[PDB]
Amino acid sequence: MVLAALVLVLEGEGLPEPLGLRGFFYGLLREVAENPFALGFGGREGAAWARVSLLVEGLYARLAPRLYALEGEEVRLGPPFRVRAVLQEGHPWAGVSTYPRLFQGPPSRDLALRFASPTFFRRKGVHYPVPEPRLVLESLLRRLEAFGPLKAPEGVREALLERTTVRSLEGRTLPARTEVDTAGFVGRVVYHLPRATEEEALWLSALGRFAFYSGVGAKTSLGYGRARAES
Amino acid sequence: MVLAALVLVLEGEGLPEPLGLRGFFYGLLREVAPEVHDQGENPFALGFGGREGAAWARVSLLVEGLYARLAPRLYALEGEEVRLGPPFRVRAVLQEGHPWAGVSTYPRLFQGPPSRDLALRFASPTFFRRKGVHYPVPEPRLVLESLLRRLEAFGPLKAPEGVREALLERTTVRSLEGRTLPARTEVDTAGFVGRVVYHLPRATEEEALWLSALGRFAFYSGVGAKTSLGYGRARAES
RNA sequence: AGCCCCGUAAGGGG
Ligand SMILES: [K+]
Repeated sequence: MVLAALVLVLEGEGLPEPLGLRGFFYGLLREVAENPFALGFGGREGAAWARVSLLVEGLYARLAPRLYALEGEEVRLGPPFRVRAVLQEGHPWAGVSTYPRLFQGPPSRDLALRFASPTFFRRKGVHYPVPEPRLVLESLLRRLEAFGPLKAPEGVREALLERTTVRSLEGRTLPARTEVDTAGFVGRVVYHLPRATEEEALWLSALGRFAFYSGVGAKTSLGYGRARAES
Repeated sequence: MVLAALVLVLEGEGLPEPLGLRGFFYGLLREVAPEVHDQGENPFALGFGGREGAAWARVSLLVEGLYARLAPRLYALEGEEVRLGPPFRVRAVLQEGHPWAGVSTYPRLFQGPPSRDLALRFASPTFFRRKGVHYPVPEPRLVLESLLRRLEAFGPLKAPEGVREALLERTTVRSLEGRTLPARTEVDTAGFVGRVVYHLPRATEEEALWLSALGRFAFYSGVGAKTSLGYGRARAES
């Protein structure tokens, strides 16, 4: 029950573009085989990188060999890039784990999340850019239950979606440039579940850990909703 | 009919403290109006601000009776010393000539122009009460409901139920920028300070006028819980 | 994140 976030370190002028990255990824999916992956990209010009998250084993085993085979090779992610390395560790945004390990802990009443790219949500046939507890966490829990081994008990789900508040928020909305008339939140938000039982706190820490892989909200396949947990 | 926001230009050092400022204000009401301390919905809002050495305090009144019964005492404070936490001398009592001073009427809140958009600046920490817990994210419904509720409470008109639905259920966020800051109440919490542009899509012009009115009302009523302490001070921007 | 009270339980008052 492995999960993986593979970082492609890129050599080339310019920066990767979401439509190119997604289309390029879809090519590999056609060749090689709710979304069980997510995409991202980041860094500055000349120090850019792309990332592929894989949320189910079938996909890791299918795609990972195929990302490795591109080391040293030139791909198009908008502009042309030389993939200098495929990283599973040694990059802040690269990692590998298992589902059970998401439940490591320690359990905490608080969950600090950094939103590294514009995050928004589909709601009432509209894109909403505010990182409200219930959105962040329903989104995370929906995917974790979809690809993980556990279904949250109903009381726990209730606690997370109906009870979690915000302790602190810091940030701003930015344009989502692939979209018409859509903004997304960037910055930091610390969520707090009061009266959290140990189990609830555990589930909350797990959702926080899963965010790093699955990301948060809508159009993660375009690199939106890229998030990670912090101390 | 009338809304008024009077600003006390303060002399002395530091800033007013929330609990001291509210203490001071209920001190003044104890003689004219001891009923309001226990009323679940406040016919007023307090505020303070400024750099240190240029501090000011704010008394906002949402019903005429209080203005009548309170304004004279307030004006009488010119020249004299008040305790708003730290002691200050009251230098002036302004209705005009200060950014947070003003007067208007309820009808005049509704004189447009009506906009599908309402940009609010939250100038002091803004937060809300939900399930015995504090929530500092200014969601469309939380803000507009708190404005609308108090408009209906103290004002001459209630919005049609479809306009209410449009405002509450279908208004969204177009832009948000800011951060939470500490907020001392009877219990310590935090609240949002910064700027949010709200947008009601498919708004009828009526709805669009009610939205602009709520925006205008915010200047006197502030937003959310504990405006009695100076929290939720806000105003509409362009 | 916690006390008291209120509350077509949404949110409010101290
Ligand atoms: K009161």
